[PDB]
Amino acid sequence: SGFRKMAFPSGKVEGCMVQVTCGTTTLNGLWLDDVVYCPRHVICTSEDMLNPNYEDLLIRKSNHNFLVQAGNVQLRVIGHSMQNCVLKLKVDTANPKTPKYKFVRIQPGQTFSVLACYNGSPSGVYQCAMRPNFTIKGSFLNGSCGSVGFNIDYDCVSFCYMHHMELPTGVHAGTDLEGNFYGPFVDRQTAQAAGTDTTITVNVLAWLYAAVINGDRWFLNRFTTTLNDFNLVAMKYNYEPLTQDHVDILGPLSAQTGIAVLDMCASLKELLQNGMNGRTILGSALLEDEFTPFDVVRQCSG
Amino acid sequence: SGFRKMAFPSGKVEGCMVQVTCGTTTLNGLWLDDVVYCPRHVIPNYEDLLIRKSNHNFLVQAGNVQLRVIGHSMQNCVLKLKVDTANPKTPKYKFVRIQPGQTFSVLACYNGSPSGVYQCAMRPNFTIKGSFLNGSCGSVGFNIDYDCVSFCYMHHMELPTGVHAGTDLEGNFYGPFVDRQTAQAAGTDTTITVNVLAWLYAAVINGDRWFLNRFTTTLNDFNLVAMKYNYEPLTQDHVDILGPLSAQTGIAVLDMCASLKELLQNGMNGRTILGSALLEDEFTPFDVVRQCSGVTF
Ligand SMILES: CO[C@@]1(C(=O)Nc2cncc3cc(F)ccc23)CCOc2ccc(Cl)cc21
Ligand SMILES: [Cl-]
Repeated sequence: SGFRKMAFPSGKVEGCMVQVTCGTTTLNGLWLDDVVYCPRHVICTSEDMLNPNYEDLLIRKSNHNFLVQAGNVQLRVIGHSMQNCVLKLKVDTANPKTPKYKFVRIQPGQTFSVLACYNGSPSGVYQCAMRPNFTIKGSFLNGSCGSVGFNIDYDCVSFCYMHHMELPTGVHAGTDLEGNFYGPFVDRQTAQAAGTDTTITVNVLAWLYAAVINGDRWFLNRFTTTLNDFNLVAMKYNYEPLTQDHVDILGPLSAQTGIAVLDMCASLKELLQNGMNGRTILGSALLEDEFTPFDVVRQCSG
Repeated sequence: SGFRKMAFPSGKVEGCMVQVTCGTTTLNGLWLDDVVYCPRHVIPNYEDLLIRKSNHNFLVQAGNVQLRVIGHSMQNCVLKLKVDTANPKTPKYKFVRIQPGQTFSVLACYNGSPSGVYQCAMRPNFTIKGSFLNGSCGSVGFNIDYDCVSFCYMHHMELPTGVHAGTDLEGNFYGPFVDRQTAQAAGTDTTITVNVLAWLYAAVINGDRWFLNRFTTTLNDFNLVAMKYNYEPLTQDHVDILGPLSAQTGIAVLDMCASLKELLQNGMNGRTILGSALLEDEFTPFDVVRQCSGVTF
């Protein structure tokens, strides 16, 4: 029993964190085999950030301009190349602690763990979700750039995020491990704004099924809804549209509890209308949206 | 910016998790040097049950490798299995007993394999509001200080309300619990006041000030109010511990106490603090300073 926001064990990722220094800039790198991946803005100055020409800044650098530190050991850089917004530094030593891994690009609504690091040293781990506006509500201070997001399935680490910037509202923007940003963001100090955020409807529904699995049913009602009527009401509260894919994904949880997706949708419509009336759902007074249907099955069923 | 419930990196603890099997029971063990620590209920009269057992009755698995037991002894509610091999991944460590209100990270394991990590606080009623399923027994709680892992908790049982009970690594229970199937209940819980105040300072540091007011209070008047709302009494020690956060934000501890009194008496009025509609009490003053500054391990 119990329901917590759980992060994946960070050990396999800790053994990959290194410190990358270029001139006066120090940030984090991900050392996998003989390559160190880090944000390409490590080559920029604060002035360069307004309108950086990364190709022109990189052509003026040599291998020995990049200092890479793994623990108390200096790695030797033997090559460098750019792939979108990530810099790939070829090193002379393969990481002996390289886990089984893959680079995956996630969609909004998907969750992942973040290992927050400063000076190549991990300081903490927390669980996140890619918001519908492509930002993450993380906890990052200066020097956390290059910190990574991941999931672990079986013995395989799936890297899905690398931290690059903090937006004016306090939210965070970054790229996949191929250097493609999530969202309409650029690694430029431009007037960039997150976009109006919405609630991940499929995740709130999954969390409502997790409350029913843990023995809480006070929010259920005798009503149903069509998918269209549910979406007309959901949009009025800034909830993401629920698609037929979302209804399909909730099938296993519907079969386990005996509550049809559209009947759980009717309960969500009523919660939006009435509020909780001093009650909580799984220790929360807000409707939780950072647990996917897959996370609920993993934490509850085994 | 940002404020999340952050756990310590679990790597140093992952390299110590093993599976312990005795008869039909399978649970988790902590392998440090040549000893494996696990709940004694893996085997009531535990010295009479233990005296029957031989070393080969305990099956210990570290990954896909079997460790052979060469000795066994009991320390309170913890069984210590002497193994033939010292763990080469043993970190720098110490066993520490924590007080209610203090927080720690939990590496939840099943069959000697870690599945997740989360942060939690020792409640005033000595229970933990964790997330544990069957097979999680022997999972451990810890803090990391520099390069040193301080083990403070080992999971033993779930109570009928869904909360959890366990021991320190010397086998002494936190709370009035016993490792036996009997009618045991979690006592009436209270809110950790010093932690709520620390979380209010973390909100001010992150730019949330709507709850601040021009008023201050006395420690006595605040405690008369706090006792009415099932909040733990705030001591002079608590006020002292909140000194650095008070100096950083410019808000005196009894000034922040007056803001907490208004939130208890009037609610949030449709508003939130750090994305929450409830007053959060599972962040200590030290966690707030560590997260809003940047300490690494
Ligand atoms: C070079 O890093 C920038 C940045 O957003 N850094 C940060 C990243 N994470 C957390 C942060 C927390 C802070 F308190 C301060 C800065 C943070 C600084 C501002 O301009 C830019 C413009 C674009 C890009 Cl892709 C990066 C940056
Ligand atoms: Cl995805």
